[PDB]
Amino acid sequence: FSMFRYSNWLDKLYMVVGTLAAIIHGAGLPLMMLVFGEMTDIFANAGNNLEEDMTRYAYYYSGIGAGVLVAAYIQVSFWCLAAGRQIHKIRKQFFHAIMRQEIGWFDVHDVGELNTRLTDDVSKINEGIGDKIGMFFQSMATFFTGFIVGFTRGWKLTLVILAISPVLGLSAAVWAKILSSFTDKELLAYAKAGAVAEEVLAAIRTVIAFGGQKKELERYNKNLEEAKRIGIKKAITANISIGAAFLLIYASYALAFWYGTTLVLSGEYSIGQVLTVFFSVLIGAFSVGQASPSIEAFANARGAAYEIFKIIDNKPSIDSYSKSGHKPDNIKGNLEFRNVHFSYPSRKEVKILKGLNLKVQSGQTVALVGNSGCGKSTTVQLMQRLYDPTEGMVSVDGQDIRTINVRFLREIIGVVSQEPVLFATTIAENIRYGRENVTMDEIEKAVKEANAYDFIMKLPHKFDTLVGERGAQLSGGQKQRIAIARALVRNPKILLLDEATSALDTESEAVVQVALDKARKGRTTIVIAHRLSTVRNADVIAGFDDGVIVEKGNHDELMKEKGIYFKLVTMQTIPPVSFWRIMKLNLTEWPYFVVGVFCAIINGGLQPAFAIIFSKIIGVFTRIDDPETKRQNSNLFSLLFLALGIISFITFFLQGFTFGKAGEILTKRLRYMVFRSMLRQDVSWFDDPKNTTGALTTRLANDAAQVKGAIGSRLAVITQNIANLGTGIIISFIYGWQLTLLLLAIVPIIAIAGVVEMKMLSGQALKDKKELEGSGKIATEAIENFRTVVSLTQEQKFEHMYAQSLQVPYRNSLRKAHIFGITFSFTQAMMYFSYAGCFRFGAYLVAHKLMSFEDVLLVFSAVVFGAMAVGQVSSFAPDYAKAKISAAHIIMIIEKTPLIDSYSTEGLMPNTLEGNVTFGEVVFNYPTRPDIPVLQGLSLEVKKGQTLALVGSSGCGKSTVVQLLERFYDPLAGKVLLDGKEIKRLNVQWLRAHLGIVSQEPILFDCSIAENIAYGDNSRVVSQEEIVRAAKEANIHAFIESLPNKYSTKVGDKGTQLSGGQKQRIAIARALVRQPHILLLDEATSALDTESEKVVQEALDKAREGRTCIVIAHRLSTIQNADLIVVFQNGRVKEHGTHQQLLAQKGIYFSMVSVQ
Ligand SMILES: COc1ccc(CCN(C)CCC[C@](C#N)(c2ccc(OC)c(OC)c2)C(C)C)cc1OC
Ligand SMILES: Nc1ncnc2c1ncn2[C@@H]1O[C@H](COP(=O)(O)OP(=O)(O)OP(=O)(O)O)[C@@H](O)[C@H]1O
Ligand SMILES: Nc1ncnc2c1ncn2[C@@H]1O[C@H](COP(=O)(O)OP(=O)(O)OP(=O)(O)O)[C@@H](O)[C@H]1O
Ligand SMILES: [Mg+2]
Ligand SMILES: [Mg+2]
Repeated sequence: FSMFRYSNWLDKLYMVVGTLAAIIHGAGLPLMMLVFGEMTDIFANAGNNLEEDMTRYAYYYSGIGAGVLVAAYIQVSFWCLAAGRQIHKIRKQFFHAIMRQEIGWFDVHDVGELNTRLTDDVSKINEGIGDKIGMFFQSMATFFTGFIVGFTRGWKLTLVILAISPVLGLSAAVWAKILSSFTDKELLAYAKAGAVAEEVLAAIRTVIAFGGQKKELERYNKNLEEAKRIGIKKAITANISIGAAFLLIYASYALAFWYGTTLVLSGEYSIGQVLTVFFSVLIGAFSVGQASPSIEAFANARGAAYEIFKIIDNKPSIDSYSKSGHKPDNIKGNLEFRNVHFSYPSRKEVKILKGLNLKVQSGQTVALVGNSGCGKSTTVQLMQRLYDPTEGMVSVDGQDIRTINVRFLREIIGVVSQEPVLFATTIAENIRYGRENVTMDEIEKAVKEANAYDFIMKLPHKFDTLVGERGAQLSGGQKQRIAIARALVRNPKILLLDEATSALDTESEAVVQVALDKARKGRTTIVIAHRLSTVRNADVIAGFDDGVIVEKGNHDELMKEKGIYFKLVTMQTIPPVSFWRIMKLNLTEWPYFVVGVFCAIINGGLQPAFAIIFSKIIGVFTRIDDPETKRQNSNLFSLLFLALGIISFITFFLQGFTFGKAGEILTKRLRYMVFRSMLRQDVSWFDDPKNTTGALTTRLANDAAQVKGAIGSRLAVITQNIANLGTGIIISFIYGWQLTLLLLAIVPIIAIAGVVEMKMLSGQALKDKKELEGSGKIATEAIENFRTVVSLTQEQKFEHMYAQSLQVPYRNSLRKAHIFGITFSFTQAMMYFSYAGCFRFGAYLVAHKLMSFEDVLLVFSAVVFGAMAVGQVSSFAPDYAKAKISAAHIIMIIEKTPLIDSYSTEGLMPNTLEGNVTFGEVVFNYPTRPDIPVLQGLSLEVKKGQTLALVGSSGCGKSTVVQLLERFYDPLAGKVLLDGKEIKRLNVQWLRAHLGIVSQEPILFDCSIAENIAYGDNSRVVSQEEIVRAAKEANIHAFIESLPNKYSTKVGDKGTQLSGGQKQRIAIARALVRQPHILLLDEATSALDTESEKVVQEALDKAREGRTCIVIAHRLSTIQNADLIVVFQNGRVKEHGTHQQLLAQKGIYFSMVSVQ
């Protein structure tokens, strides 16, 4: 698919113009470098009126700069405009094709997947075809023209440098590869801690219940230590990579200078040729290096566009836009289904359509009946030509549906949905979606007919009341009535309705049926319902039989047939922070920083040195003296580069280690704190949806690289850049003030250029995303509702709406492209103009003997290359912004304290528990929904060694009394006391330990069963004999013994490797491990291996002595086996007493007992 662009041949011309502009820019840059070589050559010749020659050279520079400006502007602007046009056209085509797809197609592919496809794949195509291609062409042109210039102006020096450059390229690529490998290794290493934390957090309730936080913390600490080791290895790898790159480039500089000095000293081509060839070839090498991102982006776009086109290329089986069918004018009611054989393509194996015979005459209110899953609604669905008949015949008025206008057919048949979908627009908007030619008079008549006026009239702008998100504005009965009105507005020839009002309420069903069946003489009707009333009104009713109709007759005929109809009838009855505070790594890295900065400063001083040293290697030739001594002097500088490069390397190496450790240590310590901080938190905190277990895990994981960068990387980059630029500026001022001042006041233009470019890129991205979302609202609202859309045959109208929503931001995109192109062209031409002005001024000074030409080169190179290196390093280190906000979030979380400090040693800790509990007036309001109280201040009490049972209502806090008993919260109002001990005053540790809570679905860590059982008895060692005794008590010791490896078996995740009953028994045994004085069990019986469940319940009862057990269950006999029972009614204790007294009374307990 090398040619994946297919739109607007004129756009092809625009793209070719952009390509030519890219070639021009690429050729231009080394052309500027060659002109620099010539200027240097003339400057050196002047070592003996020069100003004129300098002015001529400056004129050449200005011409090339203007050419560069125009060429870069053309490149970026033309490519971006072409991309905008291409993306607009392809997005329109893609949405239209999606609308064209078949119902089966949309069913097969996930709707969310396709919506995300539209949202993201097109944008990725744009990004990979927008401008990066222009950059690729420009880089290729720069490489080729650099080589051409090097060859033209030199043969030997060019050859040596071209033979050297691949070494540097290979070294850089190899270092990148090893860095990526180390990245993968570090990810895999930390995955262990990640899994540990995920398991712990997923079991936060049980984790806090068993007080095993310490063990999990220790394991996480060990994993974190391993991950820190690997991360430090990665950091040293990356830093040594950068150092090796610096060493290679400086070695290239040194060898180039040595060879060039050898040549020029030999009377060969002058120094200017050396400078031009060296710089041009080096720039070519770096550009061919920079080429890669464009290729990567284009490959990603290749893949995405391949998928998109494959979606587009698929010609559908049914083409709603195709008008190759016959469109009769007068439609006479006559429906024929003959041996309709077919199935759901989703699972073609089944055959729901097992052939069907049915003939309906005109003006018949036919109806279908049958058991759920008999395909009664599938017949109607096929009636709309939503699917195709695998083997059979379907026709209306004696003509095959396939041989008729698909769009016309679908618009000549009206349908009603059991759960109608309504377009998220005004009531008038919804009616228009139903049909635009309503004239608003028949619309009002239909609105009146459907009996939907109260909801419409009450709402603001009665006839134009909008529908909120997902139809929350109107009522379900209102929604059904609106749907019926919309269907009727089309005045179809065949109505197909299912569950008119059989979803939630029947009150509006009477009016709905009255209005629907009222006007059906000229509109044949198919009705699917689930109530006897709707069945009775049927005129001709057909019963379904395995996708076949056996019973066919009226109500009386069906009743006399004694079919399934009669069977049913009888059965029918972002806080901020301070950089000073954030530097917590002081406690750790204080011995580290002093090293790194010292190294970093040296590196900051390394680059400016290269300037002055380089300057001297030029100055040595500019001097008229030029004796043989220079041959020695050149060496004195040449080898320096080599040594200099080593220095450049060496510091980084050291800098890698120290800082690599400094950050790495933090990654450990911070984690070891934050996770702990998370554990020392109340259950309510986790209850917040924001603190989602997965989200908390990710934050615990995806923050090391953020905080490390914010603390260390930011400081290192700031010190390095500051040292480098300050050294350069100060040295320049020492050796020059005029050119120094001009350059210092000119560089900020470049700084503004770069900053504005980045800011414009970010802002344009955000704005484009915003407008794209504005259009995607319409797109998704017209994709998630695809079935009802095709039923409405309004696809074209939604296509026009999306076309408008895209035309709105298309112009904005084009204008943004133009603006970005102009800004980029200015940024690129600024450097050329600055070189022109700086060298013109340098001549204007040296001619007046104000500054040595060597001094001019010194100042220029120092300042400009310092700016370049500073920008590069700044763009190298991790971003401060995201790192800063991540540090803020983690600081907020770690510093945040709980309302109940489980680690607080103070608290009433009586030696022994009395087994007395009294919960009175305890009002429970969950922090998730504090406006929805769950406990109504119920009243209850249990004595020592007393077994109580609950009769709470569904989702009324029946089990919450254990939850509150678990101390996972605090009583909002009222009181709960244990053995006359203040629950608030009771130490959280002691209370949590002394209670044997049993959860409704007790989770277990995926480790050895021995550890899982042992972990319950925290704060002490539980001998294997105690574990065996507990397992026998829970009736699990025998099962474990039969299991190979006994208690050492690696229990599968969530206990999957073991039977659910086995897992519950293991959890009960663990609970019994702590020999709890007061215990709680919640829905532990269910059915649960009814024999095994009964055995477990019997064992628990046998071990109920010497402990008070609070039991919540759905088994009648277990509740009766309790010592006492407490009823619940909206959080109110209706009654409390024994089984006999409770049953005798008229209380809900008797009815519940009679239920089973
Ligand atoms: C990266 O793109 C460019 C590269 C070079 C140039 C101009 C001429 N260069 C020979 C000097 C600048 C590049 C420079 C060197 N040498 C350099 C850049 C990046 C580096 O990190 C990989 C580096 O150290 C290895 C050195 C100097 C900053 C010290 C302009 C550029 O902008 C287009
Ligand atoms: N996308 C689907 N792919 C496969 N089977 C499906 C799909 N949607 C529904 N089904 C099932 O296929 C059968 C089609 O039944 P259909 O609804 O058309 O008729 P019905 O007699 O009114 O039954 P029901 O209303 O209980 O589904 C049902 O068993 C339904 O659950
Ligand atoms: N952390 C929480 N935040 C908000 N609501 C909660 C929370 N935990 C439970 N609930 C709600 O409290 C009720 C659960 O209480 P409880 O389990 O004691 O009653 P239940 O009758 O045994 O429950 P179920 O009918 O679910 O088996 C449900 O409404 C549940 O939505
Ligand atoms: Mg159905
Ligand atoms: Mg419950």
